[PDB]
Amino acid sequence: VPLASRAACEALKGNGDMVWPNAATVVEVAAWRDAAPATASAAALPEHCEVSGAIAKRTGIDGYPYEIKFRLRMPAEWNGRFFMEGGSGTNGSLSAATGSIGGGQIASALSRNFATIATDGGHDNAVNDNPDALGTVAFGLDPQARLDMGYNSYDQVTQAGKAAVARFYGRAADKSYFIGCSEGGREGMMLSQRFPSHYDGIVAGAPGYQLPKAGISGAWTTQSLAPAAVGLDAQGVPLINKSFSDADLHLLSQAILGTCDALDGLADGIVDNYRACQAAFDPATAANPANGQALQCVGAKTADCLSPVQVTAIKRAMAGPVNSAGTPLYNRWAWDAGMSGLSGTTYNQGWRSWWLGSFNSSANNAQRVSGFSARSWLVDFATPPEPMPMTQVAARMMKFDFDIDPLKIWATSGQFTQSSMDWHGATSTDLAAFRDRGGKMILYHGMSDAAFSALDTADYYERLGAAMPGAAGFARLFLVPGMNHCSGGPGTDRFDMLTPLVAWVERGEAPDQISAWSGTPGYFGVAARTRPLCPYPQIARYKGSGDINTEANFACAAPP
Ligand SMILES: [Ca+2]
Repeated sequence: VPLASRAACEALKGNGDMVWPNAATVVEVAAWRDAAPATASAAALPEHCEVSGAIAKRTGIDGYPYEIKFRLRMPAEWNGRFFMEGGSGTNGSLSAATGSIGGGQIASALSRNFATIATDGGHDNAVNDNPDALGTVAFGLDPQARLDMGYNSYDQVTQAGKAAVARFYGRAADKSYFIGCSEGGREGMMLSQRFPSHYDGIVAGAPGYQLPKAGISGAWTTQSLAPAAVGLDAQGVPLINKSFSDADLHLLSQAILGTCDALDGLADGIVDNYRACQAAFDPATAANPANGQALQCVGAKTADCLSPVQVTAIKRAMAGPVNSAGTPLYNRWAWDAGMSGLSGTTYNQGWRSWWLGSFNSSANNAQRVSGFSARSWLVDFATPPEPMPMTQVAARMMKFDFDIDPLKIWATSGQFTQSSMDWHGATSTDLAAFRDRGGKMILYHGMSDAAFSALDTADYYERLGAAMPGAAGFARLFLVPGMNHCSGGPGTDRFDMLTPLVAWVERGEAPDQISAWSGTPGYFGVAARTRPLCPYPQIARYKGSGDINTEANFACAAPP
């Protein structure tokens, strides 16, 4: 049976000789795939072996079925590297598994002759959909499905993929790479902390390393925004979406650019000096730079000012949750131009969908008010889980208690033997074993992400530098001004993180910069804008002359 062959693939399927690290591995599919042509939306895919199946098929304490699904793609002609893509939301879907590299790239890892694997995280959105437990978050009712969503799925699938690669090619992967954003960023940080030898290079974008506190931020932003809300929904809950119109947010963005844009030495619609900007900008006293007057309404509301009740609300929301002792429960958020943005008539919805939701609606549709995020908190991250009908959820965020409810992400209860911060949190700065075997980590984060605070990622990185002096030799953070959650918004949101990760791990060449470019250069009225991403705490500084949309006219440097 020759290696890297149609027969080697088929043989992975019986009483055949394949030895899985987990004896409860079942292969459903082992198929040979012809090389696929490039399309408008994807690079050409090489000829490869597709293996799909499931690990640890079992019944939950909720009577639902559970398994850890995986999909593995092993090219006939292999570059010797193994690649795993991270998830998003609460997972539950099995992707095509060509190896997404994020940063809006056309190319998959499979398109570069990597072996590629993905998992659903140990539940299935089609089968683990419980109308009495808020839908696709229903996995949280099973304790093991929690541990699988947190850490165990990624572990079992990594071991199984590497075993499948070793058998199919008759040698082990020279190096292994993981790339994820959001929940996938949490997974990459979890891997560096709990499974240091699983991956040699990790890219962790907009990482939910404190994901169980998102619901607490969410409750807070909701309660903070309820006073500026106009009108009610069917259940009598204020319409958080009506707190700010798209034009209102655009004004907020224009006022932030007014005080902050030029602090990097260049008026360009981009706040490169995020730190000077947080020191300098207060919506209660800043100028609307169009009419020279206070951003905050002196009299009645107009198009060209925001009301006191609105300034109060957004300020309280961005400061972040505290309990009655005044202990911070998450973190504060960065003022940035990416809270809105204009391309043609189109208003950036990227920022507002998280806390406010769509202005144009009879109902609340915010992620953190009534959407997936608030539901996930109640069923997945609170112990014990609080299932309820979907229409009670927004009310529950309004009547959330910052002294009782936050304790529940630290709590254990009956069969829930680990807290959500135990199994989902990835807060450890003990990365010595990762560092010392030659592991490299690239973190990136959009400054205008409303899912997770770029400044919370930065504080993790400060705490990593303090615990492990010299940390920049193995881990670097690239903050992206303007960028929303993983993509979108008025910034250079597009980049190839994979090439510089491979260079760091294999050649020891640290990224002093990473080229990025805007997916919507409409926001700056140009056809193209390219800029260096800079390693924290460095920022992009214009050299003094040249086209402002060209990366060669920018250096990475310390802030003034
Ligand atoms: Ca600027």
